[PDB]
Amino acid sequence: YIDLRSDTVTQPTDAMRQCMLHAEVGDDVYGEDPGVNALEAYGADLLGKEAALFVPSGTMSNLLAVMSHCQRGEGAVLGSAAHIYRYEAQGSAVLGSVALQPVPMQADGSLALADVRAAIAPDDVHFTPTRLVCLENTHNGKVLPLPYLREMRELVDEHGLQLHLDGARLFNAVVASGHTVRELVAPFDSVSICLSKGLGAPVGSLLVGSHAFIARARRLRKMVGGGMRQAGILAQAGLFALQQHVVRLADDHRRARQLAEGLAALGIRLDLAQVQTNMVFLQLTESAPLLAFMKARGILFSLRLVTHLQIHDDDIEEVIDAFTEYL
Amino acid sequence: YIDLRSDTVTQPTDAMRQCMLHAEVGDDVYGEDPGVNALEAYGADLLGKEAALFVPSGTMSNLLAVMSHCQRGEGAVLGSAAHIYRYEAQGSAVLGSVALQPVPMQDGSLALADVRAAIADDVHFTPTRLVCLENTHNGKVLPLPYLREMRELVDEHGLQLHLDGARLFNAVVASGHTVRELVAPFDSVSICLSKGLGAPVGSLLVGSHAFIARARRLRKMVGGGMRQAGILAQAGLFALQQHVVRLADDHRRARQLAEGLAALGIRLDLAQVQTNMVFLQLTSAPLLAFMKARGILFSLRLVTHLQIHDDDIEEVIDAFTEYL
Amino acid sequence: YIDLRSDTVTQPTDAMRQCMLHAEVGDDVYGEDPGVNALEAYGADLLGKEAALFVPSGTMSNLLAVMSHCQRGEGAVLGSAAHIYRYEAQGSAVLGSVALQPVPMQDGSLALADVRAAIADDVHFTPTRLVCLENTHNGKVLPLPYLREMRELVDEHGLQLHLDGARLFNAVVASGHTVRELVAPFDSVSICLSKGLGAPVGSLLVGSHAFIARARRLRKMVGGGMRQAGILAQAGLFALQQHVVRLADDHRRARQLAEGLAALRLDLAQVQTNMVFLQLPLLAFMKARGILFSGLRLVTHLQIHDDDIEEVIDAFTEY
Amino acid sequence: YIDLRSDTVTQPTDAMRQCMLHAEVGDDVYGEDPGVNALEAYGADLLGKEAALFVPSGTMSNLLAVMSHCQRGEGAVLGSAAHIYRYEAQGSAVLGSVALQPVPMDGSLALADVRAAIAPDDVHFTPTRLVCLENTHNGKVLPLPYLREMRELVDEHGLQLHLDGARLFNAVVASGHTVRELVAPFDSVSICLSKGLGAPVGSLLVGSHAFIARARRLRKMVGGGMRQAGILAQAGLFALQQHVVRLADDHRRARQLAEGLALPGIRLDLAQVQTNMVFLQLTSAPLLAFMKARGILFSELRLVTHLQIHDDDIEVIDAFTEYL
Ligand SMILES: Cc1ncc(COP(=O)(O)O)c(CNCC(=O)O)c1O
Ligand SMILES: Cc1ncc(COP(=O)(O)O)c(CNCC(=O)O)c1O
Ligand SMILES: Cc1ncc(COP(=O)(O)O)c(CNCC(=O)O)c1O
Ligand SMILES: Cc1ncc(COP(=O)(O)O)c(CNCC(=O)O)c1O
Repeated sequence: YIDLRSDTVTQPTDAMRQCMLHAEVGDDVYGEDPGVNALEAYGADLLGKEAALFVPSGTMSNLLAVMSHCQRGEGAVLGSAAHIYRYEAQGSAVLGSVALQPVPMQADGSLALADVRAAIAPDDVHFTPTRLVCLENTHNGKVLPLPYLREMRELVDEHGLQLHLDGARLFNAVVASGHTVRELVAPFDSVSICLSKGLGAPVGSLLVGSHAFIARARRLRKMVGGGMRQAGILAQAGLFALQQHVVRLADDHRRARQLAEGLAALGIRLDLAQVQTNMVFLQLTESAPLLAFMKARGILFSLRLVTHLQIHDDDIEEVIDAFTEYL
Repeated sequence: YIDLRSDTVTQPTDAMRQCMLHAEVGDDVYGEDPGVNALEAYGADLLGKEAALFVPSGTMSNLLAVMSHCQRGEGAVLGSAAHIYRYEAQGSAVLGSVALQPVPMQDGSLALADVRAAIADDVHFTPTRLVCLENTHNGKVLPLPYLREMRELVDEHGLQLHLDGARLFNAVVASGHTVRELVAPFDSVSICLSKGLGAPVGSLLVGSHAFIARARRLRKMVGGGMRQAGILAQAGLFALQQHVVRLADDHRRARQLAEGLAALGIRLDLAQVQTNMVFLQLTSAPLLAFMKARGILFSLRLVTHLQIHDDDIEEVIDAFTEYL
Repeated sequence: YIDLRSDTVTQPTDAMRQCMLHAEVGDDVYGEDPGVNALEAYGADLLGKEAALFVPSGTMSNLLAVMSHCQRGEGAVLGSAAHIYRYEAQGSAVLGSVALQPVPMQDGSLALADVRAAIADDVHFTPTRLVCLENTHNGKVLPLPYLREMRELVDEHGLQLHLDGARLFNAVVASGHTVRELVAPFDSVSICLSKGLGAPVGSLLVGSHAFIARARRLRKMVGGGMRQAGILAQAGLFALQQHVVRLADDHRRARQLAEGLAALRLDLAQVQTNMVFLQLPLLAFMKARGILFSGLRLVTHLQIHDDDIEEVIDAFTEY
Repeated sequence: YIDLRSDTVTQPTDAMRQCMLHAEVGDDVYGEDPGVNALEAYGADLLGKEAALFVPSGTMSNLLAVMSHCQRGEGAVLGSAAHIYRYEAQGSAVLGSVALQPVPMDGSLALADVRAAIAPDDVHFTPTRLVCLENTHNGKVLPLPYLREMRELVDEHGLQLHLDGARLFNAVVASGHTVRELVAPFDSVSICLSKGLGAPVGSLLVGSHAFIARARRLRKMVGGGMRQAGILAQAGLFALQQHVVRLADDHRRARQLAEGLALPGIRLDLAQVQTNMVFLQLTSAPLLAFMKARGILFSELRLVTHLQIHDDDIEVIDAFTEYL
């Protein structure tokens, strides 16, 4: 199968599996797993933050993030199109008792400053004390503009709130824009980075932040069930992914460009200008028969096509010709 | 003071105090308060619903309403400008583990496309279970044709419909439709007694037997289980029987207030004044501080009620005329 | 009907109803109700505390109390048989996300050893913030020397101390110690006005300024923010000024009921205030006879007279 | 180090690592990972249940189970000494809004107390929905006759029954009774893989189709929804068919350690020593410091035997003899 459904489907490489073979493990509950400790220390330093926490998913990474910034009743301003609001079953509100404050989100993950400013609650009993603003980079494969970020920071400083980044595909934004992680992450108090997407690690994510923030997140990790034992196997794989699989993301972007240009040339509607990273969003002028046709020819997606490690140049051409055949 | 801040400032009349004086009481926890039992029975009959529940406030009425429709993680669709969403500390979510799903609110109506795009069956999504509307949203009446279409939408997916009817009776007299005609499309209705109707304390959550049985259980948990609430309930009853028709006066006072202020550096639309609210713009802090000194109180918004008279409407008109 | 189910059945006296007729009211949401302000000012001052907050029930008062002490995941240690844990549907846990830590109950006291062992710094545990005590508990009086011990325990571990004084004044009149004395070791106190005191509705939560301010905020979220509650509040103020010393009669009448039945299984040492617990269908016989209670438990109050007490003894001796 | 702190310190064996190297994977969200699918189908079939769910820890397994049985305001009666109540930061209550109802806890919960704990139909109380047992509890085996009596009680009240079987396989090999025999009276069972069995990560929640479906939905909400988890799942599958029978050696070595330690100044009864745990009293802090210096680790004092504890390790006796 040529799988263009998501970049999560990425499988561990032989070099990754060999690193997992020789991965020294310990009990993480006692803080005695050398693999997880090395990953957390590396991740924290890589992003220029104090501490880091290793969790089984990006959902937990975000869930614990919003909960460590917001006590019960406290507010978290985020986009209605953001993964934390719509694709995480509103975990932070249901489980953590936090007040989720959705706000319109643009094609890039930018939330209008006037929308966020009006969402910040005045000190009054009818309202919820807003404490945090959430952002997402990348958002639908789009790169969050850096000058905008610096303005949201000044907005957040004006009200003394906090800033969390859902950076599930942060490194895609890094390699596409030409700005480094340290620069993309500096305006944020905390960031979630997914290892189990483009980077190609089998399981996991990192939550990075200040010593106090992480300490509260770690305590909640135990409560939600994220406290594992010998997770050094998974941690090393993530550590491998973070230092060996970053630069080759340019290929995913390259192949996504090639796929986008090959399909835009055809009864198809897609904006080539929206193709910034490893995602191609397209339309027909419908959908069910297209998917059945493509599945029968060993090709998989769901108007969204996502390139990754397992996808090659010949896969790109095979899918382009399948669309061309569909005519 | 001429108090146009809100209709919640309404004071009990001497006739209402009289009914509160001779109110027969019992222990509501045992279900033995005759004043409470009568209000709830009358409330359920008035709206053509199976059962009703007396509560300390409209916040609790709504708190109990959505929690009784939605269990842990289940979703409720409401307006971003709805009182349940922005003026109730998201209690439904914080205390009740309910997923609040705000959609744009225009008029007070929610676009049918916006509601059904918000309705969700998969692991990433919250299962939607309820839709919330607010009749008399900022003094504006919800159209009955819109209610007719909303019911059919929630019937498709087997969802429930709740009415935040804090000022339902303002809508009833102004639109010229019967109470039952406005509440028929709703499974549950929450009506306030402590606003225009003039009762000192409380609200009524109305719905099915089982729904109210759930709300009643939750009322004890949040701490709304009162004892001899008959004195409050009889007041609410007195209001519901004798203070509904005269709301037509509050509308007229607002109408005379709007037309009287529109004739001046004043920005206000007269098509917004449908009931007892007057929304206004200056073409703000020194404005009300000046009015403070003239014994006139408000906060862009001016609301009429029983304690507001014709001479009070003329005085506030005059004060603005001297101000500009 | 002679109603000995609870002191919650107490009705307003004509004097109280009169004070309600003339009660001055405003909007409590803006803090403009002079009736609720006056009761809050009086209640705070009476117990020697910075502030007070008026709520529609004893359940709300306790709910807000623990939620103001303990945030999500924080612990509150209390008695197994305590009202906050046993009879309030675990609202503070379900709605408030606090960890309730029930400890065995001895007079209604908690063994200091049990409370010490209940205090959690580790990720498997919930960080304790509060201990809860109840006075009176099932009518018995909580010993004053034990209170000072608890405060010393609380000061050692940096915790807070809450009193469920739903029947605090029953303890005050029976023990011979002042309100200030029984309340001084507590950071916060709930007082019910709708029991022995005879007010129709509501309780009062008292504590520090910052505490009440947190409770006032949570009051709005739970739906306890009323409008013209001064009529209810003045009724409570009346009860708190007029109905305290006469509780000694309820105690006396409970004492005389207990002696009339203990002669006829009943422990006379447990009859300390206005409650009588006994043992041996019977309820069906009494209901027809014109007498109501629950079970096991008979509770005297404002509306119960000497003739009532004598009549229920006669109904018991016949059965 | 000789690590007798817990059986959680168990390291993967070379064979287990080899099994993890050639383990086939897929995306678990799409249900396409053959490793976890094989583990879950095998786990469900091993215990005679309909379905199973793979999770990052025993804590999450228990957390989702209580939440899948109990909704908001619903009660679950468990042991005060039980892990779900004592050592899981009351996650079920804090996050899941369920009423934890601890009861005095061989690990059994006295029927009379469980009966007294079940709440009657009233607004003051939380409708009880679940009772939780634990086997093994502190190395002690739950008596099978008592289990059949507990099932009688839960059928009587129409409740669910969950097992925290973190060390269930210790019970099966020590009692002679098979897994299905110990698990049959339970609606849901939670087995750990990262303890005695020696897998690096995870547990299985097993139950009915509908139950596990609900647990799967909640798993996503709490963050247990992994991607390529087949590598962990295969190691769990390996341990489940390769490391069960050898748990007898863990019991044998625990027996020998207890026999050798129960020396003057040491107090312990061997009647409690039934599986892989040894609880022992000195007639404490200075002992830990001394043992650590001699390369022995443990945490009244509990000692736990497991996979990488050898016969000549059970040296610990000599150290105990030298110290006292
Ligand atoms: C922006 C973003 N944030 C958080 C998550 C959550 O990660 P987990 O699935 O590991 O919990 C995802 C997964 N997105 C699913 C997809 O693109 O197919 C995501 O795209
Ligand atoms: C539409 C609406 N719904 C619910 C409530 C809640 O009622 P309580 O205040 O009794 O909780 C209000 C209060 N009205 C506030 C105002 O407009 O001034 C309201 O206006
Ligand atoms: C010690 C104690 N605490 C709190 C409450 C709760 O008060 P409300 O009912 O006003 O919420 C009660 C009432 N329980 C005794 C009875 O009802 O007979 C009580 O006895
Ligand atoms: C009976 C029991 N149940 C559940 C758990 C939780 O498992 P996780 O740690 O995988 O969440 C433990 C671990 N108890 C710690 C110990 O005995 O060392 C346990 O002993």
